[PDB]
Amino acid sequence: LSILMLHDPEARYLHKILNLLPPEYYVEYPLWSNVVFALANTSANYRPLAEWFSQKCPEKWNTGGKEKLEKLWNDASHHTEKKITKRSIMYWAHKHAPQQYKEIVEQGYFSILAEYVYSYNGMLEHYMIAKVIYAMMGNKFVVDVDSNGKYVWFEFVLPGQPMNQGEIWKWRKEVNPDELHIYISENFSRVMDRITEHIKYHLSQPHESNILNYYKKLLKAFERSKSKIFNDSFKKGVIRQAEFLFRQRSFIQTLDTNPHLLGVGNGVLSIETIPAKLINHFHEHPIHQYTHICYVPFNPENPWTKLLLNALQDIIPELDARLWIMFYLSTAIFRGLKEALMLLWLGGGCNGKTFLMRLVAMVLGDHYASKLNISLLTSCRETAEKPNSAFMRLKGRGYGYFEETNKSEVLNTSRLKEMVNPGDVTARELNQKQESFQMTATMVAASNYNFIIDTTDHGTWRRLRHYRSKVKFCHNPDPSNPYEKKEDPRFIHEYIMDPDCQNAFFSILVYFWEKLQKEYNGQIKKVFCPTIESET
Amino acid sequence: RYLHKILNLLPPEYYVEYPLWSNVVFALANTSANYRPLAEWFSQKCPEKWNTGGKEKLEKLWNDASHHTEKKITKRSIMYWAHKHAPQQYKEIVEQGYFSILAEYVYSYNGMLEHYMIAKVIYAMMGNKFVVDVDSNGKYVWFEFVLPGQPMNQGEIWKWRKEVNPDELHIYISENFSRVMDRITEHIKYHLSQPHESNILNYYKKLLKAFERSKSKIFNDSFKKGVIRQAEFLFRQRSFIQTLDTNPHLLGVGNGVLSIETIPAKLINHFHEHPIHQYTHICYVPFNPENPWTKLLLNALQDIIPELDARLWIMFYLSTAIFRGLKEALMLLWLGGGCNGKTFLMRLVAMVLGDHYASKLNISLLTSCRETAEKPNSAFMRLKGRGYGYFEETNKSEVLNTSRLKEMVNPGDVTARELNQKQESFQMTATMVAASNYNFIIDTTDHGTWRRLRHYRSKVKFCHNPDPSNPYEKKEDPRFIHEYIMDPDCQNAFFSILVYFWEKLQKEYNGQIKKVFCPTIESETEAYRKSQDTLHRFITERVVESPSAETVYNLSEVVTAYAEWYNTNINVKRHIALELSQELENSVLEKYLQWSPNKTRILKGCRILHKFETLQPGESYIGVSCEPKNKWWEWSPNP
Amino acid sequence: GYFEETNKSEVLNTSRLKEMVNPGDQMTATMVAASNYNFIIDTTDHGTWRRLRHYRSKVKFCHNPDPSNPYEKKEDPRFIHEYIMDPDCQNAFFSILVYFWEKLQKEYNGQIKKVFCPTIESET
Amino acid sequence: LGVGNGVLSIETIPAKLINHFHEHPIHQYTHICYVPFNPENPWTKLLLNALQDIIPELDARLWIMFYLSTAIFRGLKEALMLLWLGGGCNGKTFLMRLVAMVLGDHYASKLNISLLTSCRETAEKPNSAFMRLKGRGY
DNA sequence: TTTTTTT
Ligand SMILES: Nc1ncnc2c1ncn2[C@@H]1O[C@H](COP(=O)(O)OP(=O)(O)NP(=O)(O)O)[C@@H](O)[C@H]1O
Ligand SMILES: Nc1ncnc2c1ncn2[C@@H]1O[C@H](COP(=O)(O)OP(=O)(O)NP(=O)(O)O)[C@@H](O)[C@H]1O
Ligand SMILES: Nc1ncnc2c1ncn2[C@@H]1O[C@H](COP(=O)(O)OP(=O)(O)NP(=O)(O)O)[C@@H](O)[C@H]1O
Repeated sequence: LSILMLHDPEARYLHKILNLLPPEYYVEYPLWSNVVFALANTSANYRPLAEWFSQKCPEKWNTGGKEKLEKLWNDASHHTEKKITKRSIMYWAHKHAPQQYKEIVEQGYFSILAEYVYSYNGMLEHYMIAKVIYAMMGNKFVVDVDSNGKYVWFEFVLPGQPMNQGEIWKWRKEVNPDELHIYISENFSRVMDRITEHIKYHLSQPHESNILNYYKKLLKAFERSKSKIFNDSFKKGVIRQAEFLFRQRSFIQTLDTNPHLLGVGNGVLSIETIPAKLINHFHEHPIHQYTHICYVPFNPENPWTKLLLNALQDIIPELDARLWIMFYLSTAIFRGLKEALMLLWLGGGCNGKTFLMRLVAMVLGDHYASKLNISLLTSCRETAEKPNSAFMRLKGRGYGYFEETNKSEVLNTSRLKEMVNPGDVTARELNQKQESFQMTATMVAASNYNFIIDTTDHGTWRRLRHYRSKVKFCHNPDPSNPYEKKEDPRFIHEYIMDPDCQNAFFSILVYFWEKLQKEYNGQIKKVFCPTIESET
Repeated sequence: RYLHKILNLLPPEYYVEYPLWSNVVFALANTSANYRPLAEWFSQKCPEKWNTGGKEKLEKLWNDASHHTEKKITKRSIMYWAHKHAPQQYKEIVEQGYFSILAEYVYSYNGMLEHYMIAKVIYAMMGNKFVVDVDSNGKYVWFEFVLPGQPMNQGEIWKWRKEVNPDELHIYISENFSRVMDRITEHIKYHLSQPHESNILNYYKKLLKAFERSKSKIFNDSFKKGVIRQAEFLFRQRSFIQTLDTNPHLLGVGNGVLSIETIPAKLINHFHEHPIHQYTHICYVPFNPENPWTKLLLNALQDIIPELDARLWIMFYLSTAIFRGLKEALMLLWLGGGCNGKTFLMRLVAMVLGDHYASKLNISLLTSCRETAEKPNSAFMRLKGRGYGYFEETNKSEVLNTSRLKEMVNPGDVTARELNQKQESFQMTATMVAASNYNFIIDTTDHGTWRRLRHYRSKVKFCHNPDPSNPYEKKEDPRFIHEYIMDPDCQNAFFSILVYFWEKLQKEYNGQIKKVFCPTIESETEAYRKSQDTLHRFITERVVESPSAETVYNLSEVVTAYAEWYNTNINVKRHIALELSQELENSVLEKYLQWSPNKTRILKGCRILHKFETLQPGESYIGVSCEPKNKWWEWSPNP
Repeated sequence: GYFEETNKSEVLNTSRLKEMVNPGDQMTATMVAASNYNFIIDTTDHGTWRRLRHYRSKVKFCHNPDPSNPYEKKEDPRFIHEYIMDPDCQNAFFSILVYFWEKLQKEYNGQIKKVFCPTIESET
Repeated sequence: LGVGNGVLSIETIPAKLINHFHEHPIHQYTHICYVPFNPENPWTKLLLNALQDIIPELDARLWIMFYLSTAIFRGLKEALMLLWLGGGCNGKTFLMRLVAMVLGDHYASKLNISLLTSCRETAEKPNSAFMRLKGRGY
């Protein structure tokens, strides 16, 4: 719901005061409505009644009594003879607990800035306004140091924002805090103006003995320092000093490490419990990478879902083989340690390869899936200090597919054991240090003739699976042959590029993952398919 | 004088106990490199037993302490002891100590403050928590000692962490330092409140105006950058990065520093002066067999290795992976058909040791590829400061070279570079374990090579579905690799097991794995060395004692026959005619090998088969043709 | 400079023997190469063979059985393990090296070809 | 030619030693100082006797000395190459090294026989040693 | 640190 909106820190400021109010307003009608009326007089933008619902009980005084208070708020928002100021709310907060009121208000943004202004005679520096900016904007930005030793910014993206598609409810990477710079020359300028008005009020007080000359000196110095907010070097120094306040020590190493959370085009998909849920609100899970596909729950009545299921029935005629292949491809959405399995798909001519495997790759995106070259499997390995950037193309992804065969390639079994087992793999990123990571990828290879397995040990044959396509796609020359069917080029030209088709296929994959988690205990060896076993 | 006050807050008990007295004496010797504050501390603690006499004996004891204990105790230990014994008194004195320095600078420079002044004050009040040193690239690097209440990464407690920038020190300047700066302002106001006299308040007014002008520089970014740049010369310790992780008896762990200097191993979870930077994520708990994870792991260890003596040997061998010092030149080959839990053990040891202390080494470094040592070669930098290396790759029955097996096994010195690094030299300190699926073929018969090689055969299979009544085949577990090796509690239990076995090795024997008696291992190694002698097999197979035979066999004929025999029976490979001649010369052939009138080695009679069968019937051929009772972890200390 | 690592009976090029022994362009290193099997010298040049000296050791250090042959003795491994890393042993050996340098400078005029040793000449 | 005591000018006979201010741009040099030829110098007499010993016949000695004297000139010269052959301990490897040493690193260089014997390649490969005789006369 | 060029 975002009861304390990150774009408005005055909501948090007022929620602290509403917590500070006595608990006599809790579970009662009359004075609760009086404070609601006063708060709507001060600011009628659905914020303070939401803070009332958050801090205190929303409707414990009367269940279903929300609409009466909404109508009272509407009557307050319309022209109202009485107009209660916020000073009544400060008076009630001071009446309930003076020391707690004082302790609450020292941590506010305005009090920090005013304390700096009064204690340093209107001279404002980088750390002071960096501290105020962190106080009022600290939940939306974060800083961390990467492997190269540079401070990197991250911003949480909210629905109303000039946002790149699919970035909502996630942390996006920033080389510079673009939003913070504008905020300093805009939102911060507004609060600076409030401090100017406060100084003018204290100037309007009587002269007393000598305080009025000090007040005019303070006003002159603060008016001199107020222009520094729009200066480029000052803003750069403020942002440089703010990197030590916005710093979170273990943010980058935690950034994409939960394999049960998947960034999607409308939020974060959580597959921790069945059924999978869509987090499209504020949360504390660090999520940076995503896929462009939006998650809609699986519904077979969707025309795209129906078309895709009919296509799946077309590609694999055997029911058990179709169920096994769907269960295997559903595990591509998981980026954790999975079972040591590998599927080899063999097809003669125009078959379902490059439509199905490419569909899985396009619904998972570049961060979660990749296309790999067959030189990683067939050619002999390179000396490990050479920076193999193709081997780094499966670091944090749960899906990989090979697609090229020259003429009955012979695959290196050492690379097969290295890239399939649930262990650690060491490799060097280009122009970077040699490092070890974890194998979390579901791997599929499509061939045209065959693969030669030189060895006959139990190690390479307990992790190898084989399937041969029984359907030939020849539209023009489609005979009575049952395994022969007429093709549509749209499946390779338009349907694989269509976002609705991709959304439907992603829903199918999530449904099959949940089916595997429900019927079995997520273990794919228990999937009893005689066709795949006999072909192997 | 400040340190004299710190010594004055020390209790009289520090002269009651002799070792604590000597520790403080050595600490003061590291402070002053003389005996003047040492003599002041002698007079403060005890002016009355030895009195003036024995002062030369006190200098002798100072010289003896300065050449002892190998660990530099310095100011920070005394400051910590003063905090522990007199915390409130410790809070004061220092509170005014830097306040006075700052006051001296303010009064002697008329309130105009610069980078070096506040850098000196900041060093006076944070010198025990930060350090600066120059690395190999010529850059000044900061290190911060991590305290328990801190925004701290996991496992970093009670250690030195590397900081690109002293972020904490920057905040300290705009926060803690600003507070002491205020105290100065309150002091100036007191002087101004004091009567003007002649123009003293005029001075206070001028000094005040200048100080309030310069007080706002503490929050300026360029000023703080200049202060931090000036503090790099004050926080600098000249031998820090070189000494950073060099004690092999100290190991960084997730709850502090584990010390295996003295049995039993101790967890330092308080202040210390040991330089420790690297660590493992595993927290150390003392060994307890009643723990369910520990009991499960010990059951797996008993089930994997059925004989007790070999189980004790491999456990004593793998316990030495926690030591990063000089160990015996050893290499263990574990051979099995991929159906045993040998592979479960190596990944477990690597995971409880971490990436700083263990690494995975490909078999390419032993089989074919040569060491460059002129390119970057980041792969050979993966055993620089680690105590464990395991080979977990076998393509198809790899043949390992003798040169690499003599290069990286013996405790010598090796030289390599890395990215942005020069050709630096380091020491081999890693316990090495190689997994074999098919076979390892030792092409030599060298006495020095075979003294460092150990072999043990896997005897237990594991299968998923069928699980027959075979005594040597049991059922596998889906979790043992997928869940039980990711679990932190299982890793903690296994690390406790490793520390217990290291302590057992140090107790029953003098840390030498040669003195450990395992007759099974000796019998297997002798059998493997007999099976790896291809020359003996060739002589037994193709050379038969032909009585009254006039067949003339010069070494060249034997060399050619053996070369065909080796290439045909063993892997095809090139041979040295001369070296082969010497090899066949040193064998039973000597009995039937004699010089010729032309001085040429010849084999009298002894017709060679030259083919299958075709052997001489006459004169036959030439080639001669416990139990664990209750707990297995502990055993006979003196079998 | 020293060569120690012998895999299997290394043959050695006469070119590099000519290049890296001669005082060409600057070589200032005393060079020792050790082997366990053989060095294959493929030449018969007089200029190459005069810069080569050969010595064959006559002592084998036996640990376990220790027979009573005068040319084999009982050894301790500490000489490789502990005694080479001790700073006091290193100081003593450096003192020995300096003493023998002074002895060479005194008894001869710093020329090692003037040192008379029939064993080395006979073995070479 | 830059020399250790100034500039040697061989534009006219006799060669002159510029040891004062001049407008000739000269950066590289050799460490050898130039003294005029004097056969009564003991080192010069020793070297002339060594040259008489190494090459016995007079005409070949004069020819080889004339050919080696053109190493101090850094311009276009005749297309010639001398092949000096011998059995054993000869005067070779001392005379050629002497010419290289008196000319220095800028004005002379040592080339390996791999430049001549074999392994001419496609010029994608750099061959790593052909600019070792960029601007030197020997 | 790569390109290279190791070959
Ligand atoms: N279920 C389907 N129904 C109808 N047409 C299909 C179906 N699946 C694929 N096609 C078409 O079949 C054609 C073959 O393309 P493609 O799938 O790339 O062949 P391929 O076997 O994967 N690769 P290749 O064998 O080298 O040509 C494409 O034009 C697709 O549009
Ligand atoms: N002590 C044990 N008792 C029973 N099963 C075990 C034990 N240790 C390991 N296993 C099982 O045996 C297998 C060992 O893991 P694995 O990664 O296959 O190494 P591996 O035996 O060498 N197989 P491979 O790498 O192909 O040679 C897993 O399935 C474990 O569940
Ligand atoms: N003029 C000379 N008078 C006497 N000795 C000389 C003279 N010139 C050279 N030598 C010596 O003769 C030896 C020949 O060595 P060197 O100058 O290398 O000729 P070389 O042909 O290269 N010998 P080699 O390397 O076997 O082919 C050296 O010891 C020289 O010092």
